[PDB]
Amino acid sequence: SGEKRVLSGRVAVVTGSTSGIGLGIAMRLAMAGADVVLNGRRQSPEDSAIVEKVAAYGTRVRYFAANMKDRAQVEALIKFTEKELGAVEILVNNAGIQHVSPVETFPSDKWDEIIALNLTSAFHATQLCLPSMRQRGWGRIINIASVQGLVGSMNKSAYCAAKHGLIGFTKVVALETATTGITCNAICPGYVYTPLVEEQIKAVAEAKYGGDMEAATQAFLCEKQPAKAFVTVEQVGDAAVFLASPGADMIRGTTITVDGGWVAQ
Amino acid sequence: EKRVLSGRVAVVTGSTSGIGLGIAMRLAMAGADVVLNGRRQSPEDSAIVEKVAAYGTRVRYFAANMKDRAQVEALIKFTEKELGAVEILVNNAGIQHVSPVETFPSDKWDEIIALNLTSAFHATQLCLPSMRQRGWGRIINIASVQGLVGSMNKSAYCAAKHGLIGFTKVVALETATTGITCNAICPGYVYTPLVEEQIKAVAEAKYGGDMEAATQAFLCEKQPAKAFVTVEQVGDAAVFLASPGADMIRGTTITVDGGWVAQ
Amino acid sequence: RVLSGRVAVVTGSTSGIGLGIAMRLAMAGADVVLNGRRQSPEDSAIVEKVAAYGTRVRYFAANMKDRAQVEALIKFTEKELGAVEILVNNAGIQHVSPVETFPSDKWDEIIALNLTSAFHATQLCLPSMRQRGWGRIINIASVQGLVGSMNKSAYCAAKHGLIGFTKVVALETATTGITCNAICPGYVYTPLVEEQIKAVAEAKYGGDMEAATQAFLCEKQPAKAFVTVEQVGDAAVFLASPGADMIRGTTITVDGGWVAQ
Amino acid sequence: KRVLSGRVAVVTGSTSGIGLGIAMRLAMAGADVVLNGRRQSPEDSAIVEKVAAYGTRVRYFAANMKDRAQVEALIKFTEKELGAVEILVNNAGIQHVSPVETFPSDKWDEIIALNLTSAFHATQLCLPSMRQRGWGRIINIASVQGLVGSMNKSAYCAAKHGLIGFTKVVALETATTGITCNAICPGYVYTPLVEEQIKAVAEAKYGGDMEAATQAFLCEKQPAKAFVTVEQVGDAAVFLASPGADMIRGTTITVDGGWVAQ
Ligand SMILES: NC(=O)C1=CN([C@@H]2O[C@H](COP(=O)(O)OP(=O)(O)OC[C@H]3O[C@@H](n4cnc5c(N)ncnc54)[C@H](O)[C@@H]3O)[C@@H](O)[C@H]2O)C=CC1
Ligand SMILES: NC(=O)C1=CN([C@@H]2O[C@H](COP(=O)(O)OP(=O)(O)OC[C@H]3O[C@@H](n4cnc5c(N)ncnc54)[C@H](O)[C@@H]3O)[C@@H](O)[C@H]2O)C=CC1
Ligand SMILES: NC(=O)C1=CN([C@@H]2O[C@H](COP(=O)(O)OP(=O)(O)OC[C@H]3O[C@@H](n4cnc5c(N)ncnc54)[C@H](O)[C@@H]3O)[C@@H](O)[C@H]2O)C=CC1
Ligand SMILES: NC(=O)C1=CN([C@@H]2O[C@H](COP(=O)(O)OP(=O)(O)OC[C@H]3O[C@@H](n4cnc5c(N)ncnc54)[C@H](O)[C@@H]3O)[C@@H](O)[C@H]2O)C=CC1
Repeated sequence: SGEKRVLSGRVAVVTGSTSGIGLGIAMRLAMAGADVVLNGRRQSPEDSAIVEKVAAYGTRVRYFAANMKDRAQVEALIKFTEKELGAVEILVNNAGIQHVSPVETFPSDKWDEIIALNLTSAFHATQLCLPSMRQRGWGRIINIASVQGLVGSMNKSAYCAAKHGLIGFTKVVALETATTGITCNAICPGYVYTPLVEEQIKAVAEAKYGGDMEAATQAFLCEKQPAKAFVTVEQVGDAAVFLASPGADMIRGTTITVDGGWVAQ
Repeated sequence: EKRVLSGRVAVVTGSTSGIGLGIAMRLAMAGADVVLNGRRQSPEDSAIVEKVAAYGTRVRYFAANMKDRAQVEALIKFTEKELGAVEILVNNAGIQHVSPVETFPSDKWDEIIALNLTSAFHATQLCLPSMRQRGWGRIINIASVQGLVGSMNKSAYCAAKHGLIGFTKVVALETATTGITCNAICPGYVYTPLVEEQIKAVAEAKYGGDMEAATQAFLCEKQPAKAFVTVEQVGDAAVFLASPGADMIRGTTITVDGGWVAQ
Repeated sequence: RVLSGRVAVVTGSTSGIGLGIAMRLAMAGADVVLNGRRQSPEDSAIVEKVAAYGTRVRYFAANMKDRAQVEALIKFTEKELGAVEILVNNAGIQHVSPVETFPSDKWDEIIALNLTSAFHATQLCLPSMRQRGWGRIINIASVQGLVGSMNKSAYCAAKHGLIGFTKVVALETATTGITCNAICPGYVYTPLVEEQIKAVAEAKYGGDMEAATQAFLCEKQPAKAFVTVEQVGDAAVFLASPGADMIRGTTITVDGGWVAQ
Repeated sequence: KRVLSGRVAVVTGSTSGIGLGIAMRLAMAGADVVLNGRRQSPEDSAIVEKVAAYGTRVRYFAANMKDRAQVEALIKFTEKELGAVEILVNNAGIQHVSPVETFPSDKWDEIIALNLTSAFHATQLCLPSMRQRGWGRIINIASVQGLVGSMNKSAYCAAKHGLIGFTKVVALETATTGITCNAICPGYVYTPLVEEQIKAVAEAKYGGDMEAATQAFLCEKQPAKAFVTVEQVGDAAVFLASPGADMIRGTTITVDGGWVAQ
């Protein structure tokens, strides 16, 4: 084996880490030395390959399918990690969904589902992990919020509500743990090119650009993101590694915004 | 009697006591017709209606549980039948539960989210189409300082109030080119039963039942003015938001908090 | 009339937002001292417009960048009308430039007028307000005090700083009858904005002021309409009223949705 | 072999406190560093040695950052000695505690000049080279006092708020380039700037008891009930200077033990 790395020995759980930002975070944590438990909504043929991709960085990697909207499955994910790898030390609440719709016709079940996954599941997971972190005197809770947790955007009422709520939750957890070795913080990405964003760009391309994905992508990006470029899953992962590292011991209850200038204007 | 909100039809949820009643009173004092609302009927409802009717406008009362979307709709339909379209919607009904995160009851978390955030979405969704048809509306969401900052042992409440503020922004952006605005009022501590219960808990835990000491300590921790905000002041902010001078106030917070968030 | 008998000073109230604020304060019953950088032939008519509401109106020319002239303005008010009870720090200027070529003198001027002059005036008025037990300090900030915009580095810095100042003054007075708050307008159609629109009209739109005005407004303001000087005045009256006794150290943003997105 | 290897950094006010901690962490991450203080001191060579312990090139230049000509001389000295300035850390700053009513006019002006305007001058001087090279980092050391207010610190809160507004504009003007501009907002760090305040409070209110004064000073504002360290602020600077921050633009990294969260 090689030299120890900044997070060597730490056990991380990243919810919704079979795709997009969650996978980028899992990869960056593993590259920084952490053991990692990956998670997706359902078992899929691709899980083995993803596990091996993350495990190529030499740490212990596991996978556990669990619907984060079901508190029993959240508990089963945490208990699986405890049995397979050990106490959960880094919890990354990342699993999330989007639904674009004006408020007047926003479906009730979609509103409830976005609240349940993008906000309440983070509460359940944090609640289940905090007692062990307090007993051990160390912890990291990293909540994947959004720029949409700091500002609003049209046709994203439920998502903006949930993400704003997740930031408020973050502050409270940080304050309740402020004199301990546990920190809680949120990362607020701007647009990152994942399926969650690709589906929106496809809707725009069909609606306004005759299917031209290129024009629709440039228009989608430039409406909101002054950099006129996407944030990458690797950059969000680097922010998670930063928050998890010793230099962030006194970063508490705050947002790390990685958004190409979106919230600055 | 030409008053700034004369004839406007207002619905204030959870307005049988506390801040909601203060808001109803100030809206009526400004000339609005007002529909009061409580979770269930009480013998004192006629007295509360009379209090609000002292300002010379049309007052109605409708019992409805804002956590039940069918009852939110019933409240809106009742208002339409009695007074006409809902022109001012004040989403105020709300609850609190103090607990550390580790032991926060799952049911209480869900209830605080349902009433303090999701009920506002349901009422706004039900009222917006009419406001768009009529070319005018006000949606006024009663958030809190706890929607802008965190406080220990209030995880569900801070989450819901932050979310209500995010919701406010989106509604305002979707209506920005119309005569409809949506904004939030963020009070600091107001001396209502929701706060008095907390002060009582602090008094028993830490001050041997002394309510004066407990009250001053409760206020001083958070509120630089060392005094309570009043229900009348919250009502005055609602009147300001509903007035013509606020036609271009959109998606923002009016914080009435004695300096809480300034530090 | 909620402000009847109160004595107000509005800096930079010979045009635009400041004049709208003075009008609204007078309508609410306040006596008002108007102020501009230097005397102008329209001063008499501006006093007359404000005086139409039956209160006492005065005018005093003073460069707010000169502390001695700020003190002269306060002293003139105290002689003519009485103790300053409502202070509106409004006088302000703009200069649009990329950071690299931003003139040093223009940076200094924007800081001096848009931030430091408010400190000087507040410092001069607070002792009387504390003695009386009541006061209102209303700082005219901007959305540019809460977010950034390209080519406005000095102005954004000064307006952010004015908001920070507002918070400190409010905390130092929080247990008194004195409040300090900031109003943060979005775009309002005043000469300060018209000069910017003219520059972009000449550069990009062939001099078409109407087309340029729309493009300028819609870049930043979701309402796709200007905020008015009357609306900013109404916010000032609200902050000066008894309903705002516990509004302290905060921002009243009147911006058509600019900061909400 | 390190993340900032080969980058040339200038840290204003790096002979003490947070600036020295930032210089040390940047050097540890592989950057060459130019140190700076208000004037020459007997300790300068020892400070150079501290930073040079990490195997990079280190230089020192005394310059009053309130004097635009001396800011330019610092930049040109760096260009001559080490090369183009690639990382600019605007850190030099001062404090003065006073109620608004009696706040001295000259102290207000001095705090604005150093804590806000000097950052503007240094940024203006450095941006053309960064644009020519297609890469840059401007890191402004703000404060929690740039996001909320505190009693008796009107000038400082105004300057720090202004520095954050400035940060946003610079970031927006460079958003489509490889130059980023951001601010770090520390809470209380036990430097001379804070030690002086605590000593004043101890004498005025706690009978000279520095333990009691420190506890009260921290407890009033900082929920962690502990100081942030200069090393942690330095780690935040390294993070902002690293490739993972290529798309962090116009924002604040708050390192404050929970101060702004409540
Ligand atoms: N893509 C973007 O631009 C931004 C995304 N985000 C946030 O980042 C997080 C990840 O999003 P993306 O990577 O973009 O999305 P994605 O769609 O690529 O991935 C979502 C992941 O969550 C999992 N997931 C979904 N529902 C689940 C459930 N009920 N239980 C367990 N897992 C579930 C999926 O299996 C997948 O692994 C989300 O919280 C999203 O809100 C935040 C800001 C910007
Ligand atoms: N009291 C305070 O210090 C502050 C309160 N607030 C907010 O103000 C609002 C009002 O609170 P308070 O007046 O303090 O509380 P309160 O307990 O005095 O009044 C709550 C009102 O809501 C009604 N209510 C409760 N559950 C309901 C339901 N399911 N459906 C309909 N009505 C229901 C009650 O009947 C009562 O009329 C809440 O949203 C609260 O979060 C915000 C900031 C500070
Ligand atoms: N117009 C807009 O869109 C916005 C304006 N503001 C602010 O509102 C305030 C007023 O601006 P506008 O009405 O737009 O501009 P304006 O140019 O119409 O009015 C400026 C006023 O300030 C006075 N003034 C200028 N320099 C002065 C000095 N050195 N001493 C004394 N008085 C002086 C002028 O004579 C004039 O009365 C400014 O602080 C500005 O930053 C804020 C947000 C938006
Ligand atoms: N100590 C604290 O708690 C916090 C400090 N800060 C900020 O951190 C920065 C560094 O402050 P500290 O390390 O705490 O103070 P310090 O007093 O320990 O260090 C000040 C440094 O700035 C230099 N300096 C002062 N005036 C100068 C001038 N005119 N030209 C050039 N250099 C000058 C000094 O020589 C010294 O190197 C300041 O901007 C301060 O506002 C921000 C948040 C918290």
